Amino acid sequence: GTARTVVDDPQGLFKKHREEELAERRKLYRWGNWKDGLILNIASTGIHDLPVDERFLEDKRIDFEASLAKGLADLAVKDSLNVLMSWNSLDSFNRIFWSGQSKLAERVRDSWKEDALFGYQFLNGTNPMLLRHSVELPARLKFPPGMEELQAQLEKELQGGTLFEADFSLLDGIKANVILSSQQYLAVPLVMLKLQPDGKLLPMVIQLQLPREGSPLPPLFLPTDPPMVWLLAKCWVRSSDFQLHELHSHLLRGHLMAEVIAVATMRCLPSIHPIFKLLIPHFRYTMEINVRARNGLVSDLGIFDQVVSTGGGGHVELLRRAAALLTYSSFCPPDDLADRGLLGVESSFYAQDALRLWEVISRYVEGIVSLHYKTDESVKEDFELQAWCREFTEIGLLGAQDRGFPVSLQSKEQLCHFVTMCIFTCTGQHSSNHLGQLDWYTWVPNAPCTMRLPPPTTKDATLETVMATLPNFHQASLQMSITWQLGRCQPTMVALGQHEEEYFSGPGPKAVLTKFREELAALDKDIEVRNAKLALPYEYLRPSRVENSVAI
Ligand SMILES: CCCCCCCCCCC#CCOCc1ccc(CCC(=O)O)cc1
Ligand SMILES: [Fe+2]
Ligand SMILES: [K+]
Repeated sequence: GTARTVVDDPQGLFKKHREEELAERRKLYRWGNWKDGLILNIASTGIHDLPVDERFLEDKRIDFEASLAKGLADLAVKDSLNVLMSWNSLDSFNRIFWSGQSKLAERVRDSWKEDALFGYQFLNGTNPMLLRHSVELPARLKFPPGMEELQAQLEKELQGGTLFEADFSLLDGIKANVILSSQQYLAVPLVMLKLQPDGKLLPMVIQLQLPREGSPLPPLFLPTDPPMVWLLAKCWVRSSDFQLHELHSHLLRGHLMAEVIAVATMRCLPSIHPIFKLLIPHFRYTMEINVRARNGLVSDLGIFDQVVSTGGGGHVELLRRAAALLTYSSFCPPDDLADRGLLGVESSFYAQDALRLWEVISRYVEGIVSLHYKTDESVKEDFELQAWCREFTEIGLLGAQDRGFPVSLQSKEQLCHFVTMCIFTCTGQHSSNHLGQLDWYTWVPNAPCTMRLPPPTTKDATLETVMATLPNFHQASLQMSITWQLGRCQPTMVALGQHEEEYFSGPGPKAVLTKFREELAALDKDIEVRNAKLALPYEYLRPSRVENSVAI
């Protein structure tokens, strides 16, 4: 039917039906709280408890299960051969790098030791969310004696506007896992990088640990250190990026935020509501995938506990600390990118595509909003909308109005912005953090799920040190299995905009959708043409690859 807000219905012709639907919604979709301090989730002990309309269809259920089975059968074969052999060379990781890898993963296996490939991933790799433009040297970067030349190169880049940083201080104080009684280890690194005129982003220095007042300074690793020393330092930043990417950029910001959006929407916006109709398709499978994740991925004795250095509880502590710090602006590429100083960096394909995708969605949302809300007053008086943002910000996000989340929507502009934030969260925000796994994480030394020795406090690493720190064959194989499972071409995916159900009636909304689809296709083509000229195509925000919801 035609959508109708409560403002559209002063005689209450649809009041009883919408009120009855919301009362049933609020019984079926209740808030749960998997861990103290985390943003809230759907209340459901496991997948069998979920409302029926949230369950995987058969095709998705078969796909998700069978793909685990295949990943686990491959892990069994890998492990059965590797126990019979030595594991004493970086070439040992070849033995687990089976056929069927993506073209980009084959490039990573070839080039992972290149400093330019290490730096490239901060712009356009699996985790584009951490890098920030530097306007001063961080207070933690303290120089041991003899490093005057480093200090001058850092000053030249800073004066030229070309100094960037990746600071992993969220890992400070996080407890590391113990796996089959062997201690795992975490670092708390900082990497300073230079942006070159040709677009390359090069690491200048790495510090692995925070200085401690009563202690000698951490060493500063440099690209001129002995090859294994600098390699080990880089591996440690890569292992640290795996932890903050998967937990903060991917789980919290993609998956868990999309679930908060979904639950608050189910609880407050009835099916006759235009903004329900606009949002719905973008929630597909989010609650079941997350329930599955809480019961097998990040659960006690789950994947993280089995193979990941933050596993065993530290991962939950990091989630609660990151949850307390989320800001609204960080979910909106125009604000996030300005704030991090990535706007205008021609080498950031993530920035260029994120901003364009945000605009195309913004136009679609504005289209639908203007069909149903003629004035700012018609937004202000929509009490379902007002209940909606409050439930989202106050209950779902544990009181986040001081971090920029809305508790009222008082204009069409505001409504459009917030809806746009919601749709981008469920789509591009996830795709850009999820799709890299297949290309960058299947070559395990490029993103070690764990580390088995403490980070070095000297410059004497050998290959033996590197092999003994890097994941063992089992940990590395399970990493490959799950990253393939999640990362691989999704046979049941719905691409952005391509949902088949018609929530809206009428030519009005149909025309806005047709235009969204046309603009998305034109953007996809423009990225495809840019990518044909690049050494490494940036694929993760192309509309043809961006999924319509968080489903995996
Ligand atoms: C060694 C770990 C490699 C993979 C790390 C991936 C972390 C992903 C973080 C964000 C997310 C999510 C949704 O989670 C998907 C999910 C759910 C259940 C399971 C366990 C059973 C199975 O693999 O089928 C794995 C993955
Ligand atoms: Fe995901
Ligand atoms: K209206």
